[PDB]
Amino acid sequence: MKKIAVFASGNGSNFQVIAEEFPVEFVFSDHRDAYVLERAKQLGVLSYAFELKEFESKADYEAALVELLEEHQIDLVCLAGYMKIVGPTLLSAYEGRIVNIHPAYLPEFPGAHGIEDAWNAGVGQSGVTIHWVDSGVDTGQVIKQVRVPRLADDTIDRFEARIHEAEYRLYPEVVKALFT
Ligand SMILES: [Cl-]
Ligand SMILES: [Cl-]
Ligand SMILES: [Cl-]
Repeated sequence: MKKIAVFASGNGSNFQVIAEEFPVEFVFSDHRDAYVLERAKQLGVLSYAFELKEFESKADYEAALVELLEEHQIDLVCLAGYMKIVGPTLLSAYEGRIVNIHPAYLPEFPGAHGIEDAWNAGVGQSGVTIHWVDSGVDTGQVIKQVRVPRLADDTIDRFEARIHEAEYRLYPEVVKALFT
């Protein structure tokens, strides 16, 4: 059985869902004040945290990540709200072992704010994409994709909530197939 690690930069809502249905070795955050650390404390999940400011370069930053992953014998790294590009240091160690979820029907609206990009565009449907991570930005092999509709009386809050709910149901399903 694979040992799973989770990277979350913010609220860590996806981490909450994963940790409830899958045993998580530990969860990392690039923000020492992220709320995902609070959830880990409540779920009894090990949690590490260090910022980019504490390193000379991004290479040294990702070097600490690799050492941390290798120490816990991590077999799969789930990016659940990790708002940072995966550099070559981390890719060289965990190529084809890193999955990521994206609040957009790739390759439509890639980036950090795929929700706002799709909402400002006026497209009738967005989606949720779970894929592998390579050198490119959101250009990995797609594992699972679903469409998320846009309503008439939809605010940016109502629309964002529909995407996140789609993420909470899709992520455990995809991991369930990859976990074993
Ligand atoms: Cl999240
Ligand atoms: Cl997200
Ligand atoms: Cl993303």
